[PDB]
Amino acid sequence: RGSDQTVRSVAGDQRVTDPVIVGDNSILDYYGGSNYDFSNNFEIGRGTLYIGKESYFSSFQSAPTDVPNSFHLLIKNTNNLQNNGQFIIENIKRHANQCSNSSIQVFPINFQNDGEFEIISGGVEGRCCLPTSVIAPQNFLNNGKFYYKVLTDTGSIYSGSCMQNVDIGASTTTTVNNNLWEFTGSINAQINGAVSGAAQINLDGSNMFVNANTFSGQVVNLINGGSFLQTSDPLSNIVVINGLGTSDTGVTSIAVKGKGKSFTYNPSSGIVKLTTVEGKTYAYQIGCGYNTKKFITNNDSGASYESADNFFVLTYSEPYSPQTCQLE
Ligand SMILES: [Cl-]
Ligand code: NA
Repeated sequence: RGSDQTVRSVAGDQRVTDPVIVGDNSILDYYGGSNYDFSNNFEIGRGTLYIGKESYFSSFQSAPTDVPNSFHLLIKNTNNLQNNGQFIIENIKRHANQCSNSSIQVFPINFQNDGEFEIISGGVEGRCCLPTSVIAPQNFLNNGKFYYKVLTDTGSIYSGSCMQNVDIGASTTTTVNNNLWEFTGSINAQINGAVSGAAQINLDGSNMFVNANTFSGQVVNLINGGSFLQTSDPLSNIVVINGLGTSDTGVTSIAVKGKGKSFTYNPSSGIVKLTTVEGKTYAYQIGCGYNTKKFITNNDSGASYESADNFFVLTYSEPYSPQTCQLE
């Protein structure tokens, strides 16, 4: 060969009380089990930690394995989770046409992600997969990439009904995002704790709900019909939201809790202001290049977003086409 390489491939349920240490050029493949419970530290180098229903080493053309379609991961009482490599969690049983009985609960005191953290969850067309997924370290520091994808039992993106609720943060936690979040497929990302830093969040067909009172430094990009929704009272900061428009890739939207009273858009500043009947005004930076006459506003029950909250919804009837702002 020439270089070092370690592969640990470990089948079945695991109750892990020792530290999880993955070296550089090393892969630790926990697979097959229905119950995973970790309670000590994680030190992931420039290698891969994989926890999933199918082995990391299985492929598109692999025969099914006789494991239950059930996947429960708990990380709790862990003091430190440090990821410098790839950390993948996947609940999908290949070629199963039932939803996994699945829960993911990630509650380490500290989670520092310097590499890639990816969660892959199954959706099934015609079914309604709604697994439990809570990512709420007391302290979450993302210097790398946090991907959440909902895929079919063969690995294509799932875009159907049953938006999977993914709780990110909690009322006491602190999240700093300094690089990238990307949520792909039928995901309702519930941002339930404070987020600060300087980062991008890509919503590829997904919905993100800003439910907390601190959401700063985060630029949001709406792709393939993704939507930004805010349920908390207006933020002091003007959130940047790119991609509002209508194309054949979908209709993206921006929505604020309540019922619409009015809106104003300044084509020389890029700021749109949405005012609700209760008198709350939400300000967002959507870019210059929009024609005020082509905005559309509606009230929604929430059902279009698989929410129970009423929303005042802003859309735009032509494609996203940003321009540089000019006062003129
Ligand atoms: Cl749910
Ligand atoms: Na409602």
